[PDB]
Amino acid sequence: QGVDPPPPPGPPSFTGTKLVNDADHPWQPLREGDIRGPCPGLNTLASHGYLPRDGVATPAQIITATQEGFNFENNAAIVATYLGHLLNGNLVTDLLSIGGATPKTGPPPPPPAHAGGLNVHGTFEGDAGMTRADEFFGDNHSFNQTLFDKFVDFSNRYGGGFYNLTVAGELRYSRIQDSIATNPEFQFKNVRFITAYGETVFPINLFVDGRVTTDRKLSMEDAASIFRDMRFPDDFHRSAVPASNEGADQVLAAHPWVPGGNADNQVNNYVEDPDSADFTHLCRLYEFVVGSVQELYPNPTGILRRNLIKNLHYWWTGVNVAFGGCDELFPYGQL
Ligand SMILES: *[C@@H]1O[C@H](CO)[C@@H](O[C@@H]2O[C@H](CO)[C@@H](O[C@@H]3O[C@H](CO[C@H]4O[C@H](CO[C@H]5O[C@H](CO)[C@@H](O)[C@H](O)[C@@H]5O)[C@@H](O)[C@H](O[C@H]5O[C@H](CO)[C@@H](O)[C@H](O)[C@@H]5O)[C@@H]4O)[C@@H](O)[C@H](O[C@H]4O[C@H](CO)[C@@H](O)[C@H](O)[C@@H]4O)[C@@H]3O)[C@H](O)[C@H]2NC(C)=O)[C@H](O)[C@H]1NC(C)=O
Ligand SMILES: *[C@@H]1O[C@H](CO)[C@@H](O[C@@H]2O[C@H](CO)[C@@H](O[C@@H]3O[C@H](CO[C@H]4O[C@H](CO)[C@@H](O)[C@H](O)[C@@H]4O)[C@@H](O)[C@H](O[C@H]4O[C@H](CO)[C@@H](O)[C@H](O)[C@@H]4O)[C@@H]3O)[C@H](O)[C@H]2NC(C)=O)[C@H](O)[C@H]1NC(C)=O
Ligand code: HEM
Ligand SMILES: CCCCCCCCCCCC(=O)O
Ligand SMILES: [Mg+2]
Repeated sequence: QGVDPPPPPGPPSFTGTKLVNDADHPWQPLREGDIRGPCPGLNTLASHGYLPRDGVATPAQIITATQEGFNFENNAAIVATYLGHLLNGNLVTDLLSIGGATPKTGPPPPPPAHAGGLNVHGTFEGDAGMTRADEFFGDNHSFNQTLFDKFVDFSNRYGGGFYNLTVAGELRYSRIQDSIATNPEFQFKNVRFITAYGETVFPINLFVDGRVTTDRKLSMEDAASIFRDMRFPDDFHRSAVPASNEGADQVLAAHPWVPGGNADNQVNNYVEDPDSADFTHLCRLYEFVVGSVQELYPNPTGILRRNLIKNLHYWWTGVNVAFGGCDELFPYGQL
């Protein structure tokens, strides 16, 4: 009949480094029905049992898992999780797939809402990823060895054989160029424009062992373990502090870029979108997403309406802090 969704967890009581690849959280292979998707962080958490091993979880579980497993900062966890949930989760059962569609999220929502999981392309998941191919090429969720080979190449060329912030700057730009040249449906706007810079530093801030204090750099062995195998490095210790997108500004600065996309179903035809969110116009992202939610849920009532209102408020609490203040929207009024 429905769940009453609780407010998000706050930061963990203990925020220092610790062993996260421990005896209680062993890597285990996929079973039938287990879901994995485009996020190596969530994938690894599920394969080590920080999340349900089937890859279906509540927002609350996802937040706590990203904190426990990686020391993902609380507000960043809230912004990412409720974004994912609002667009791609089942608001009634309070369950989100970290990958594709599954009966495990429960009775489907009214169309055009889908609860189809983080795999759904075009509003959250998008193009020019590091180890995943653009949806246009037919698979936006699987690890892609050719792309990981480029990751290794760029690490060799710019990072001494390791992934560091210099490499991030170069790889991000190059991957944008690849999509311009090869993908006629390439989009790099709104949510994707913002998340694409954060994701390039997460390997440095979160996949590098927390006992490394200076010269933070990720080995290709550790990268492959997480990105491909969904496995923590042996004896992996999380970041010694809550962290998220530190250094993403410098990635952009290395190759200034403007939100937009290839126009008119043609390659090498990138047109700027002046209405898109960008890093000095973050609240546009809030407004865009609320708009998208209204398209998914044009006239909700009952538990669905209630759970939408709550989840929108939950998300806003994170957005308000992370974006430095946005006016809360109330598309369905109040409870
Ligand atoms: C990601 O990982 C990558 C890979 O590890 C990493 O890249 C390293 O980046 C650092 C910088 O961040 C590199 O170090 C810098 O190198 C600068 C350039 O070095 C060249 O030029 C030096 C200066 O040249 C002057 O003097 C010569 C005459 O000697 C003259 O011709 C020039 O015109 C100019 O006037 C030169 O000394 C240097 O040569 C020495 O070193 C090389 C080896 O690199 C050696 O072969 C030579 O025999 C000689 O010993 C070289 O040709 C350098 O300028 C810069 O120095 C700054 O810091 C010093 C203090 O240490 C200051 O005194 C100085 O004023 C500068 O401000 C610095 O050392 C490093 O070499 C990279 N490593 C690799 C593997 O490429 C990224 O940093 C990582 N990214 C992140 C964010 O972590
Ligand atoms: C893993 O990920 C990679 C990268 O996303 C995928 O490989 C790409 O596959 C696409 C589709 O097959 C390739 O697209 C085609 O590229 C041509 C240009 O290629 C050259 O130039 C690029 C850089 O500019 C190099 O990376 C590449 O090595 C080549 O030297 C274009 O000419 C093609 O355009 C035609 O098709 C499009 C789409 O219909 C039309 O819009 C055009 O008008 C035109 O008719 C085309 O876009 C792409 O080159 C591949 N890249 C690489 C690096 O291989 C893998 O498929 C993916 N999968 C796995 C499992 O590996
Ligand atoms: C907190 C909730 C999280 C959500 C909802 C989430 C969601 C996503 C999604 C949808 C993508 C694909 C983006 C795209 O294709 O445009 C992605 C990619 C990524 N996520 Fe997560 N993520 C979360 C937490 C984390 C954490 C904690 C980490 C690291 C510890 C992480 C690291 C990454 C990285 C590195 C990528 C990029 C993979 C690539 O480009 O190859 N995420 N995430
Ligand atoms: C100052 C930058 C604020 C960053 C807002 C990012 C919005 C959602 C983040 C999702 C990150 C991820 O892919 O895990
Ligand atoms: Mg993608």
